Amino acid sequence: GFKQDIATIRGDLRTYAQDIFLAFLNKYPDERRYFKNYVGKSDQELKSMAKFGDHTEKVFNLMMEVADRATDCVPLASDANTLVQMKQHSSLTTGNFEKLFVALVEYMRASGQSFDSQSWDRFGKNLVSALSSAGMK
Amino acid sequence: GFKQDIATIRGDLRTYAQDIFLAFLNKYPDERRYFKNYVGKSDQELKSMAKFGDHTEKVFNLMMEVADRATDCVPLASDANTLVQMKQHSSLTTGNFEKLFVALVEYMRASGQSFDSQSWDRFGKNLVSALSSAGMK
Ligand code: HEM
Ligand code: HEM
Ligand SMILES: Oc1c(Br)cc(Br)cc1Br
Ligand SMILES: Oc1c(Br)cc(Br)cc1Br
Repeated sequence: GFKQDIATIRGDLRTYAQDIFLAFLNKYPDERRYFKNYVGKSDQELKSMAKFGDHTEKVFNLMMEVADRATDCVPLASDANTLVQMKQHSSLTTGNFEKLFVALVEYMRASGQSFDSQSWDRFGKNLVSALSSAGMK
Repeated sequence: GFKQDIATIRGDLRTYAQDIFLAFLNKYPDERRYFKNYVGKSDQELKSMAKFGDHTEKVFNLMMEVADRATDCVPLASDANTLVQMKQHSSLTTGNFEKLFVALVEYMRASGQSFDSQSWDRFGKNLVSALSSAGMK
């Protein structure tokens, strides 16, 4: 289930973080505009840039913390607030987060590995509601 | 489902509230010691008391609001805090609530009406967790 999925992802965090992030950018290419230093760079070029592996792992580490602190896929409002008031997220809307979770779920469903993808979808919906409540447009 | 069950209970609140609260007191007769003048009385006696129906309606009125404000059967922390801080609940521990929800779930399973009894069980467990988080012993 969802708790096992957190363990699966954490076990190989750098690989899953990179693969899911690239799945997100591939499905929604116009989203790459928010990551100016990744424009025009192939996947292998990205993975040789220190900040790409660092960014992505840290993003997914925080996502996994928020996921682990949730109850029945309902995140803490305090965690939603952290995400909204990060300077790096200042120009985002809940739609950018909905896109990430659509890509993450699609990726889970397409993988060899046995994810509770319904629960990630629900977590994503609950997180979007909470981001909105914490002031994200 | 859970959401509709809230509407079902609200639609015949004083009847369901008395029936469920009676199921609780009959399953756990020692729980009458937190209340005044309940011992030594049959169900019909209790239901003709001045205060029994009124008190018990007020309990279920609030229980249904807590359930309605929940997401995925997870109550709000502010609702848990209210229940912990109420002067009328100063003698209570989370075990008292656990027992109430066990009886409530067992009433729903036995009833002729189509309740989502698994969701009420989850809600009760999540409420006990939230009461603990809010500092109830
Ligand atoms: C739950 C979802 C997300 C979590 C947990 C999250 C977490 C983070 C974290 C922890 C950082 C800082 C990393 C660092 O400084 O090394 C960050 C940076 C950033 N995030 Fe988010 N993020 C989320 C969703 C998004 C989405 C949906 C977008 C855009 C579509 C976005 C765009 C950015 C950008 C542009 C940066 C700056 C790049 C960097 O220096 O790391 N993030 N994210
Ligand atoms: C979600 C569960 C519960 C809710 C929403 C709740 C709500 C309330 C409310 C609104 C009152 C005020 C009633 C009034 O003054 O008319 C109350 C009183 C009280 N409650 Fe709770 N309650 C809950 C669980 C419990 C449990 C598990 C116990 C004990 C086993 C308990 C014991 C009392 C007592 C002793 C009073 C005052 C005496 C009385 O009303 O007869 N309640 N409850
Ligand atoms: O910050 C994130 C982004 Br941007 C995309 C995906 Br997919 C996951 C996270 Br966390
Ligand atoms: O009002 C309640 C009483 Br009195 C006991 C249990 Br257990 C649960 C509720 Br709600």
